[PDB]
Amino acid sequence: KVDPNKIYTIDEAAHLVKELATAKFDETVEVHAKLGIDPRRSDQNVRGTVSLPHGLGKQVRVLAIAKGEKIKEAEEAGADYVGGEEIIQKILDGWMDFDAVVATPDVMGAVGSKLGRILGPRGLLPNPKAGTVGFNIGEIIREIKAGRIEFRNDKTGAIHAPVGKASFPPEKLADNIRAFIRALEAHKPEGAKGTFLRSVYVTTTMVPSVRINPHS
Ligand SMILES: [Cl-]
Repeated sequence: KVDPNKIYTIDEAAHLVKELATAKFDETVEVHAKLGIDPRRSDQNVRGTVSLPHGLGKQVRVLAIAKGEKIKEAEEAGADYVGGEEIIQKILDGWMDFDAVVATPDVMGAVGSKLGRILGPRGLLPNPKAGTVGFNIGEIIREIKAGRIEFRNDKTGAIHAPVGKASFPPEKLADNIRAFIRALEAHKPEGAKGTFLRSVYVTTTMVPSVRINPHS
């Protein structure tokens, strides 16, 4: 009960995420967008933050994956669950309990290579360009906690970012996308070519993609 032909309004995807929302887990919503830009040229590489008016949810429980001291830095940041390969294994074991995952570059080769089949479809997979991956584990642990998200230029000019969860009532979820969008829009360079937002798409684990009208 999804139409490939159809282009969806921000509201229409929003209600459609809930239709398809399963109760076995609360799914993070993500907006994906093709930015008309050329990442090759450095001037349109887009970097910017926005505060989702309702955030990622209010009691955001964070899983930090890291090595070294940055593990302590991560539980002194106030992370609800910290760890290392033990933590990965406790996921493969089948433990999904967290609302968010963040990580240092250091472990990403392992987290990327192992957790990808599991975290990714649920929008729990750390990405540096979602501002969930970095050596400053402290800021990310708080910013994500503070509900602030930062987009970064993908290599092909994609962008992703968590917009919140499928349990959100849909109007509250709509406000998030337009918000992220509005702050996404703000960052177009001056010498950019045709329309800044080429394609934008809503996703969850049950809606592999919708294409939306970002101005609706
Ligand atoms: Cl179901």
